[PDB]
Amino acid sequence: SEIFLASKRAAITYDTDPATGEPRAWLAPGGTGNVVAEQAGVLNISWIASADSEDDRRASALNPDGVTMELHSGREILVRLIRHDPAVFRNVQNFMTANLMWAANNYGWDRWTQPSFGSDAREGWADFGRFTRDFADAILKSSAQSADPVYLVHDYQLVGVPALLREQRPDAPILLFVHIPWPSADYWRILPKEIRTGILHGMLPATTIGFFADRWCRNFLESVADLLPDARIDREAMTVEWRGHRTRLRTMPLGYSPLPQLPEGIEEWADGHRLVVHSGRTDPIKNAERAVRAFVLAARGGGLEKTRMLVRMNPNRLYVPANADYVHRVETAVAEANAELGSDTVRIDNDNDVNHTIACFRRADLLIFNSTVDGQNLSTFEAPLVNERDADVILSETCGAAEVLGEYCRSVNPFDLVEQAEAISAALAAGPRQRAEAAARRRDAARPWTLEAWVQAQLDGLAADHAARTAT
Amino acid sequence: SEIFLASKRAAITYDTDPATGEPRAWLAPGGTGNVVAEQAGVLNISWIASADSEDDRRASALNPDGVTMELHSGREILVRLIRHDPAVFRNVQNFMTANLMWAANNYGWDRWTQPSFGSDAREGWADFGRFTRDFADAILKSSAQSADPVYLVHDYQLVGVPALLREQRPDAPILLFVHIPWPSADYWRILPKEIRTGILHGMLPATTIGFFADRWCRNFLESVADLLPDARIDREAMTVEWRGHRTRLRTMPLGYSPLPQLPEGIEEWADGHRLVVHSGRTDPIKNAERAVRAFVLAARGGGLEKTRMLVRMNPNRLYVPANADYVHRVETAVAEANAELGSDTVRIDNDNDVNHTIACFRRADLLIFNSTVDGQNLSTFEAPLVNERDADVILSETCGAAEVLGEYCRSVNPFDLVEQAEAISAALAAGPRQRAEAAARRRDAARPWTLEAWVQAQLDGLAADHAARTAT
Ligand SMILES: Nc1nc2c(ncn2[C@@H]2O[C@H](COP(=O)(O)OP(=O)(O)O)[C@@H](O)[C@H]2O)c(=O)[nH]1
Ligand SMILES: Nc1nc2c(ncn2[C@@H]2O[C@H](COP(=O)(O)OP(=O)(O)O)[C@@H](O)[C@H]2O)c(=O)[nH]1
Ligand SMILES: [Cl-]
Ligand SMILES: [Cl-]
Repeated sequence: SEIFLASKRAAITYDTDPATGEPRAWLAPGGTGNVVAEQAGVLNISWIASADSEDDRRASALNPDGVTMELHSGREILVRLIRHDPAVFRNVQNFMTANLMWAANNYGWDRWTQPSFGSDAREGWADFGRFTRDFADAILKSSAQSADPVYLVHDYQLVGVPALLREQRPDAPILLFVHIPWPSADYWRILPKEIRTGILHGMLPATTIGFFADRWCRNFLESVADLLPDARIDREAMTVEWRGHRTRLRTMPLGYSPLPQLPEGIEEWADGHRLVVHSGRTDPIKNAERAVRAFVLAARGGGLEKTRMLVRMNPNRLYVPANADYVHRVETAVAEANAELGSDTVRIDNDNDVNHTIACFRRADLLIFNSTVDGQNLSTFEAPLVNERDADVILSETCGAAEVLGEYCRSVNPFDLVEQAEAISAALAAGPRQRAEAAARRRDAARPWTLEAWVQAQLDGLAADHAARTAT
Repeated sequence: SEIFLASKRAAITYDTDPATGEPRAWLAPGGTGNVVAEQAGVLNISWIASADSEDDRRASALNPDGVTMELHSGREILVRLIRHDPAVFRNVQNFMTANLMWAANNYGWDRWTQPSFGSDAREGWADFGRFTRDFADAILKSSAQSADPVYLVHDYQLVGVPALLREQRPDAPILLFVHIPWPSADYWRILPKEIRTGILHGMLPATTIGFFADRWCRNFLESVADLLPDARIDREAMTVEWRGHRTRLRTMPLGYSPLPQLPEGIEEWADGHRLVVHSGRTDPIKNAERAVRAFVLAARGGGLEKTRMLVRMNPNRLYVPANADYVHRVETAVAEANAELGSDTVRIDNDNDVNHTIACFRRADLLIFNSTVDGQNLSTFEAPLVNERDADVILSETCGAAEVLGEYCRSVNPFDLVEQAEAISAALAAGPRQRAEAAARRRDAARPWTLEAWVQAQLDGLAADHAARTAT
């Protein structure tokens, strides 16, 4: 079985050997390609992604057809980076941020005042076409010798790719996985006509479309039914038929990859106190502002003396106005929490260190993952799995993760400050035994959903859907 | 057949007789009750609504059981106004504005930043319950003598009423009509748990729930399926079964009621120019800001010389921040349109004269009803029916009206400025013959949807659903 994996980025580490000083390049561990390469059915794999750095650009120019990279067990993966036109790639990246598509799939628009699509939306869509073509060409090039290529297409940026693959390769298995939500039909069609229909056209020729959650699958089907009068959907079978394409929709949850010190000052600042931890990158969906306001409402209700709150953020796309504004709104809430509850009750630690975040998970006496919406949210699996304080988890009901862990957490409406405040109070009032037992159940529910099982689900699902599509 | 009609307001005109000077109270023509009273099946009718004025309060106190009011043809209707506790009433009215429920059903929230429900949402919901109880009691009291009462409950404010009527009258036909949209399940859900489920609990005991549009019916069914695990929906039959209640959903479109001078300065200002007219009350859903920006994009494109634009607004609930902000955003756009295109290219006429609005409809060379969303939008039926300039209509695809007239207008995504600009230019470029022919088809499509046909649809639909509910 010859695998061709496309994703937006292939995590490649660039450095010099500490002994020789020679340039070396190596794949990061836990990479999707790495895991796929270890599966039993896989004879070989190539990984196609975008050059997004100067090192990537250089590497791509050095090895245009791709560079073979070694893995443990003597396994190898052919990694090919694509050098897009910079202005195009640059524009497509802004098309993918909360300036457009991110707001579209992650529910960022109020409709009354935003959005208002101008000529920029048309240019962005044109550029997205050129970007999609670049990927399709690279992927087909890489797989030109292969008799029965299997295509795995990951990431929202590559939604246009399946249709182009299918045009050249009518009988190939093609899986598209989308890692973010799919919005309601009424919300999806906020997008300009050529975008709202063109993205569906790009996706449907896949054999299999996977999302992290049932809700996303249903929303996707409703979008298809709403916009594509030629399309026939079946909500029980989770299938679309459209211009002879039969597409199967699947839910394939992911939880975590099985693969330290707290940030400076945090351990002493937190000592002698119960610690509420909210963690997520600097993205408005992570909902930290509301978490802080809820924490304040809870503290007004008392019992929350000797309780502090940490807002751990990983800076990301701060150049996008919605992101910078989110951080600004969070700072405001934190400043106001401190003013009201007393100094240093709430801290933000905003910083990119995965290890610091895991230490925060371990230290927490209460974990809050109260996203406005989330495609899945892996942090809510990771955190209970490493936490050794029997911390309760408050989980928003709109995280894809809630479909798996909702029953084992305090599931909340992420927009209700009162409901969230009451959950904070109850979580902190709960006794050691009750928390110990609930934590154990939570860890049991989270444990099975590993990166490897999720990869196996993709391969198995695609195989079954490939047989079905062939028969029909 | 003894009809009991409940709505939020019964339009009553209070004055003195110009000859005698004696106090006069008379039902406004074209009221819903008036029309229902004229239907063939109807033996008598009572109308229950809220006292919302000093005159109403006084009239209610004078005739607590209700006052018989004469209609043409010697028909009469018993009109009973309810005196609610003022603080409860005042708070329920704010619950019903864009501060809460209006944003819920008319898609006003971005989720990332709004809303954040606090204790006010809980108090608002408590007050809503007291208000709902007031209406149910008054309705039951008015109909206490009736052997087989038929209940027609109109307006969103009365969504809680059917359940209370059903508790006391298990076998009565009850229709609830909702005049505004129903949002996608993911969006409805934003609401606090006790509200999002409590409202469904209140509505479902109706025999029949009507909306102006299919899309609303579907979104309602999805909301039920999403939140009420006990409920069984059928999307083809348009039914819900829940706790022994069988509820039928129906689409019952309304267009217009079959029943002058332009505002000061408008005729002369508009003379020698083609006139683009956008009309709607001061509510963010009417989308005038975007209409103006689109007009500007179109005028940049040229051909739009000797073209002016009127933004006709009817001031409503200006005390609501969303509404005042909308008017503010519209002024800003108009000011900027003039600065760019030349002085006095665009005018706002903001003012409650309904005859004036009709004159604007008649004068228009192009009509724009580009709502972000609209329960139905009757203006888009009225305007082509009175227009005598063969004006094209630009209609948002998110108005319930688009399900009936969409094919006969220029249907647009209300969030796409470019698409809307291109429709403005094409509509103004089109020749007299093509417009004359399109206007005639438009008027033919609009004409059948009268107030009376809509009332007949309700009675017929309810009757059929009552038989069905009885059998099952
Ligand atoms: N690079 C980096 N990753 C982090 C940091 N903190 C947490 N993470 C990881 O980033 C991932 C976040 O994924 P998820 O919770 O699904 O939210 P997402 O960011 O929307 O994918 C988790 O695997 C976290 O363990 C950090 O400071 N830096
Ligand atoms: N009272 C009043 N009514 C108006 C005015 N202008 C238009 N109307 C009428 O108000 C109604 C507007 O209804 P519709 O277009 O469905 O939008 P709605 O305002 O959301 O109900 C139409 O019947 C118009 O003819 C005005 O200035 N004052
Ligand atoms: Cl929606
Ligand atoms: Cl939605």
